[PDB]
Amino acid sequence: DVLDEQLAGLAKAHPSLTLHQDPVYVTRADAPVAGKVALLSGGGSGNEPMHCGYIGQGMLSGACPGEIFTSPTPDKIFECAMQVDGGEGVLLIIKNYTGDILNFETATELLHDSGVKVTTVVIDDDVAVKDSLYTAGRRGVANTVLIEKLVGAAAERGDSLDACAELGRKLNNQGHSIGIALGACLADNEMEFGVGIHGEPGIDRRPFSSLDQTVDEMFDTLLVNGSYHRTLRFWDYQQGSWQEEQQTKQPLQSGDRVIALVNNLGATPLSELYGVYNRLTTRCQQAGLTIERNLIGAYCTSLDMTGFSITLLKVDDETLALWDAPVHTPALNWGK
Amino acid sequence: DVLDEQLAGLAKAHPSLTLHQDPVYVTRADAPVAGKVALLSGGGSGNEPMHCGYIGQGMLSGACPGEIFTSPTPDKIFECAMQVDGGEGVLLIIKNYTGDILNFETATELLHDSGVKVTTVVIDDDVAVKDSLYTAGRRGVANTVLIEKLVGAAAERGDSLDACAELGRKLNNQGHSIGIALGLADNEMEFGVGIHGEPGIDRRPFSSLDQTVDEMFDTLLVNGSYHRTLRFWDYQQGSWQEEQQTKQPLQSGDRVIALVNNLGATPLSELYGVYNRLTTRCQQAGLTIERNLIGAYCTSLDMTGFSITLLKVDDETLALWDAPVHTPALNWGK
Repeated sequence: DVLDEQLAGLAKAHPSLTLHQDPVYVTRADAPVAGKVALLSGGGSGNEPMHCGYIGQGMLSGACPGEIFTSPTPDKIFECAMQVDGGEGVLLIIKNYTGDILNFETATELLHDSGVKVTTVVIDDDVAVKDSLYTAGRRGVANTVLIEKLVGAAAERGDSLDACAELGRKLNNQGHSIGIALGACLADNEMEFGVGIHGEPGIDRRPFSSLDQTVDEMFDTLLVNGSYHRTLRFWDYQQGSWQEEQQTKQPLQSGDRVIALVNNLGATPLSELYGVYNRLTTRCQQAGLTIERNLIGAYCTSLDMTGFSITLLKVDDETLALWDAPVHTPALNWGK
Repeated sequence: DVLDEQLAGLAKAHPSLTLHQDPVYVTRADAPVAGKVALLSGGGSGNEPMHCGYIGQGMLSGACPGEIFTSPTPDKIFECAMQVDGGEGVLLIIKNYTGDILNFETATELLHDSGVKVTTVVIDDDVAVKDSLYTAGRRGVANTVLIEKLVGAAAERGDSLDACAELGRKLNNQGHSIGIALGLADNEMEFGVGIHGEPGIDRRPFSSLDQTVDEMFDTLLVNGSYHRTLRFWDYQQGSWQEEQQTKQPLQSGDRVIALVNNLGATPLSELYGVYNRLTTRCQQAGLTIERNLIGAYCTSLDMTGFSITLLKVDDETLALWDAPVHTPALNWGK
């Protein structure tokens, strides 16, 4: 009942979104938007504003909330995708959770069989742990926000479904996150190091010394666990089947230009995030990493968890242009 | 050196801001902005993004933070005002705490004597408690954000200092806030809490979110009417002037802006729940919500709780609301 109230609250607060019922999902009020690739994502509730706060021009066409930390069911994704298709196809952005993979796969196959041009982007940016509670491989966390915006800008520009997907998968290979918690959504002055956004265990528990030192070791870990080989699955709409792809991520390195997301996991004071950004900037400078753009705030939460995550995404000039492009969502608003 | 690191983080993240040192204050990087009334505010650290996240075009020209929950010293205010004045004068916005009142007063008077056209707007929107720990009269809370935007838009349009101050004062007489905290024992809430952790009306039980909103909404109505004396700087006379003023409660036919504000550690999903119930009570009482803001706009560090603010508006102030704003915490328009 409280999930419904929250969803009705979102709809009343934002007349530019439409709350659908039977089954439940959220789209832009003007969807289907003709002439442009539609972008869709979704996942459990409890990560707000992800994803419902990112519905609007220059970002998501729609999103399908599940129950708390629980993948939406495939009827929500299918119907939402049908709702948002504007004749150019629908790109599904999927965080690497087993329930999310399972459910978005089911929908995608069926959408293709229903005549909708579709393909998929998997997000696996969390560098901490391989094969956590609900994940085969690495977890999909805050970098999803950054990809949704960048791919959103590409779609809004009028790039083909293939160009959008390719951009998303490439950005996926160059984004790197890690989170810490000081309290659950742990002993005294002890942090869960490398925590995930649905309450999952991290690398371990360790002492929390200071914000600066916590940041140093988060930063170091981005570098140390940066290298990553794995197989991902994507929908080939030409062949009309799942295709296994082997991709390797390279660590960030001196010379790289980055977007930095310093993200509140739920209950960290905002002053402290600037303290985190301050230390992050110093460590990037010393490594030869140039932070070109940043976001600081509550973008990918875990209910009321006390902690924060850091995300660094390699970018170029073309990507910065996509960053700087307009976006109009509840949670991210700039440009004309 | 946490506070210093934090402010350094802010200057690094926002090249559109200048962090000044000796004394410490923040301004727009293009301050002084000639041709417009400058807006300045300040207060203790710990209410972020209030105030430094409100520095930019269409809102504040600068801000003066203090220590944790502690008024900025008058040197910061004096120096910030001087830095931001663009020849059209400086409007100081002040939340009603005794240390804020004194230090702002000290700076306002000295500024006038140093040749700066200056006046003041005092914020006392918290309906909960008269004479809290650090306040004579009513506490100044999240309506500050709404006034700072609306007055910010008026300044940016080119309204005079007098017109800007008069608008600020009128809005302060039409805006109504209350907050609650859950962190207190099991399922208990501090009702009518402040943003520095001052006591509320009492401790009471927390039954449900909807029930909490209902009682917050009722209190906005019940404590709506308020008469008190406020002091402002008359720059024509060169003196403090007292004015007896009265707020009317919210009533049927009123149109309002709503701010559902995170006091620090409330999940965003829950604020939409609050907003849902708030609209229901508003519509039931014949109040129209025209615009809304939901999120973390006036915090109290990592407090578990939230506040509701309702500000009566008309067509003219809606136009000021819709006007561009470009700050770290509020960004829209061309």
